Amino acid sequence: EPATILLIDDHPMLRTGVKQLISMAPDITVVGEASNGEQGIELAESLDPDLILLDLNMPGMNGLETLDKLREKSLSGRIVVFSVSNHEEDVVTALKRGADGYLLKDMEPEDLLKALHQAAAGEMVLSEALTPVLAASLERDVNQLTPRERDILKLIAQGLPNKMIARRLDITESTVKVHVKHMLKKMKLKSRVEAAVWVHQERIF
Repeated sequence: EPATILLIDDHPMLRTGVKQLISMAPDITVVGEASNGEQGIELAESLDPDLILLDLNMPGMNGLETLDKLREKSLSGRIVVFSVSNHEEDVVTALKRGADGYLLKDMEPEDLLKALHQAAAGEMVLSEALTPVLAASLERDVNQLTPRERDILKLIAQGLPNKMIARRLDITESTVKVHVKHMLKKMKLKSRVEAAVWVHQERIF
């Protein structure tokens, strides 16, 4: 079963290249497409895909607001935003706001494929460079987690993809997804990257 991807954009040339690359990676696949944030946000919660690709440059000049609304939803997957902004601080703001990654729209095809496959199906840990930054941005009642939720949190913090977590814990990805949503909600962590940083600072494990 290939990893699931939801595309939220209003940039045809971008969608084309992304869908072209995805069609050449047997283990990752597009499960939905939305041309505006309102549509995509509702689709994200219902499909609960492994990866949600969000265009921060759609009509409205409100990419961050759309990231916020998306992030308010109960999701177990990763969120990677696309933007034409080269402002270094924008990568930091996206991460602080709930994105697990940030990509420019001008990447070489092979570099974009590697990024897409990693985001949807590979291990993903935040760079040492941005780590101190999200750390500072970061109440959490860890004892409210069930054993399984703690095991889920520990592996999520390792940057492991759902298939790898499902296997290590001998549970289906469906179950992994259910636990990830519950755990993030209880710990008040906005994202999987936020969970890896929290666990790291606290050394809860």
